[PDB]
Amino acid sequence: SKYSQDVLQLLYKNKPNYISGQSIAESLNISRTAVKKVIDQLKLEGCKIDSVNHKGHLLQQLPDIWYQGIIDQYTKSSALFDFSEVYDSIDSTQLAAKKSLVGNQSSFFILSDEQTKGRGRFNRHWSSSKGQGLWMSVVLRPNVAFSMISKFNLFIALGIRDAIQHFSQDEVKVKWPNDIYIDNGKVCGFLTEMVANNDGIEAIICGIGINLTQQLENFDESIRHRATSIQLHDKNKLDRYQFLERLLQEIEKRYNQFLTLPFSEIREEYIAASNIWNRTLLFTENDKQFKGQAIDLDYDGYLIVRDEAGESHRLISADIDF
Amino acid sequence: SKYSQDVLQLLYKNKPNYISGQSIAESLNISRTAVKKVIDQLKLEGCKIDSVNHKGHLLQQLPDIWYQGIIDQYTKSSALFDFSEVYDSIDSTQLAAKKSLVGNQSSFFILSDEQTKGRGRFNRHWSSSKGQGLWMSVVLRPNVAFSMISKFNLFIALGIRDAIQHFSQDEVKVKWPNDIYIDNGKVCGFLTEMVANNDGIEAIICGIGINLTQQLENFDESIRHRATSIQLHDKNKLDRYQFLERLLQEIEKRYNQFLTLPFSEIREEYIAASNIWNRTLLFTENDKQFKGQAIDLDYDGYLIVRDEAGESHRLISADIDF
Ligand SMILES: Nc1ncnc2c1ncn2[C@@H]1O[C@H](COP(=O)(O)OC(=O)CCCC[C@@H]2SC[C@@H]3NC(=O)N[C@@H]32)[C@@H](O)[C@H]1O
Ligand SMILES: Nc1ncnc2c1ncn2[C@@H]1O[C@H](COP(=O)(O)OC(=O)CCCC[C@@H]2SC[C@@H]3NC(=O)N[C@@H]32)[C@@H](O)[C@H]1O
Repeated sequence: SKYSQDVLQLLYKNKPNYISGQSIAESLNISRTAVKKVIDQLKLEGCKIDSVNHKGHLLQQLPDIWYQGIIDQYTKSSALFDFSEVYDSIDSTQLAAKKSLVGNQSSFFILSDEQTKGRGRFNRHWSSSKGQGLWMSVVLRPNVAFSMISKFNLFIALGIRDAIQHFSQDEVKVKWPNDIYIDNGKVCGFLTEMVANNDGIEAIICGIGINLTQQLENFDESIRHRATSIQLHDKNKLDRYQFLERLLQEIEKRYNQFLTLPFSEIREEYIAASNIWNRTLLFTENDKQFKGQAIDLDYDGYLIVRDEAGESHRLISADIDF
Repeated sequence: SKYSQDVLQLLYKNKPNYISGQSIAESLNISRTAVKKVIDQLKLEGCKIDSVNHKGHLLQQLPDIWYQGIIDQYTKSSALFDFSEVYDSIDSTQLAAKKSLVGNQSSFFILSDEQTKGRGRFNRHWSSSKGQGLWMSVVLRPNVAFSMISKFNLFIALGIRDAIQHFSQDEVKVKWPNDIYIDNGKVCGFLTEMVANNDGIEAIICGIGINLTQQLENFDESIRHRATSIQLHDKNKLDRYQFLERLLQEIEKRYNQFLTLPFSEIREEYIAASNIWNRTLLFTENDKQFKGQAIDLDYDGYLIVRDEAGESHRLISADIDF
């Protein structure tokens, strides 16, 4: 219905209290039976709504679906984001964000339940199943030189890792520059992009894909031995709204640090959060492949690497395989 | 008409020969009187078309209007550009290009007769009068690191300056990093932007605005003492199609050099093409202003400056006033 999101937003706003169907009807200026039909439909999609005679309706639990009405409350109370766009299915939130940022200076995020053309680094396929992960692009407006893109990427990683760690009983680690792991399984990839010129960044677009509720059978093919979801490491049901709220909080925290601190302030905590040390790594550089060991992360965020031939490299980015 | 661009493209294709109305009618599968009406309308907009009984029509001259039908011939025979978009009026070709490049790897350009929201560096107003200049954005796909943006900007300047110089009896000079001058008048501003991440450039967007046919009375306000058009320096009528063709050629030439040569190969020719030397310059850095002298352009394209206090600076970009 036209009014399903409005009814949902009133339910959400009123937690922990019940609201009457009559009160929702007066807010939206619709009949009481139209309100009943909307609530019957929301319950059908998987909202747990407790309805008690003479008292009204309490939203108790939301399904694994993004609702614009609820996300609207997340943005209303945000000091970072002006708005959000929520979709059931789209080609890519990253493409959507790149189009939406043009001609304005808004900060915003895009969420979609599904992507049909999700891409990672190097334009690799990113699997984005309906109702099973968080597929998001975040647009921000830092007043910084374009070379700061690498620094951003280091701060945001810790914010993502912290959010995931809150829901996982297992050790969550960063794999520089762009992956989050739990044990031997990738739970998240994120991709930082920019629109920039010589005078500065016009926008940062951070694409973030986090596996939330896949069982291993849901991972399909042979990323399976290499992939994991938060639910596989959580004894409790993972609630996507609880998670999103925690994630938005850590992103804002880490984004304020990016704006105000040198990377050297964060560098030790980043080292201790990393799973790249004391192991042989496979680097790919265009058509070249070589093995090496990561020996340090310098004060400017460059990986210091000693290859199998004994030669040192100082790398702003790489693609690393375990 | 639906067919005006098609008729125009056939006329253009057939130069220097006349084509009959009957032959245009058979190509487009329309009546002979529909062809006559299209030609009558094109003549009304300012096309000079010579019509002779029994023989047909020759396009002799186009007006100061961009026609998609003609621009289509420029792209068909291009080794650089896959397509173009031509508009009579748009907010900005730069905004249009930023939207159009998303989700593809095409190389292309956008032209508009007018812009209602033309912007330069720092989001300054760029005046874009209907029928008086070339207002263009070019999208290219160099396979390079994001830090190469500054180098691109140095090569393209010489290509623009060369094209303008061909139509001007006066000395055309580059004002680093982003302006082209004839004497004391700015004839052109260009703006290089990119979409990039740590793995490379996804697109370069070069916004190029060249004043073609303004009289001084057309410049309005008090940019007048500081602004000029190519026509004010040309004894001949300036033909925008001739100019565009020359400009596209020099851009491709200079873009191939960017891909294959170090800036040190071009550096002396850039110095000799510049009007910034042996004069006091005003620099603006955020809220700071200072005077200085440009003393050299280094091998990486950095301006070397000695300020009024005697201190040296090495600058990748600046905003300079005379
Ligand atoms: N759902 C998944 N979970 C764990 N691994 C996956 C996966 N789908 C694909 N993979 C594997 O991990 C690699 C991903 O490549 P990279 O390391 O280049 O690239 C990345 O790690 C980052 C992906 C960013 C995805 C988000 S989803 C929201 C936004 N919209 C987009 O379209 N993109 C962003 C693949 O080559 C696969 O082996
Ligand atoms: N038509 C004009 N001719 C000469 N000067 C002008 C002018 N309009 C404005 N100006 C002056 O020059 C300055 C322009 O600022 P900058 O130096 O920051 O910035 C530039 O020099 C570059 C402009 C790029 C314009 C093109 S037109 C096609 C494409 N689409 C766009 O929207 N933009 C690009 C202004 O502050 C004015 O003083």
